[PDB]
Amino acid sequence: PAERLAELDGVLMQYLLEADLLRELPPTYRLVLLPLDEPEVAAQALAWAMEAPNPEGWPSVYALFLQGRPIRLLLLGKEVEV
Amino acid sequence: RLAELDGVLMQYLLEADLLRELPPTYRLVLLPLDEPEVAAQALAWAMEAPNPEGWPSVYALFLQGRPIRLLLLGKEVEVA
Repeated sequence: PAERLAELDGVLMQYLLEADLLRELPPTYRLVLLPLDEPEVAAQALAWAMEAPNPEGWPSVYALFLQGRPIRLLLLGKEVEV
Repeated sequence: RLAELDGVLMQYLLEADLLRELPPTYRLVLLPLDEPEVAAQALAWAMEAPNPEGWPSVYALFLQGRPIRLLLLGKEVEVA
């Protein structure tokens, strides 16, 4: 059940660490984990990013996931509510 | 489906004054967070060729067939 992001966040740090990715991440940021192939989970994650924006100071970092692993990271420039 | 969803985004950008915040030149990545079959192909397409820069990406996060949020790219990072 959506709670899973805890696990996926784990898989994310293994990459950030044992894959030298931390370098491109901001000192302070808010991580939005979006499992592109797990709708029930990805939708929950965006909900919390919405009913809790928090832009600069703690800019957003999107981690796009596929089959339980990170595939790409989007480093926030700006966000736009549609 | 992206073609159709692309149309839905256009109404929004236009008939809802969003064009304002999009850059003059860019490549739109349309991501239906609730349609795995479609979101995955959209990502594959974006994983294709561009060159370290060129045309900035704009991600259109979709839900129930309509855009819910736009991410204006600063930088991208590939993991693999």
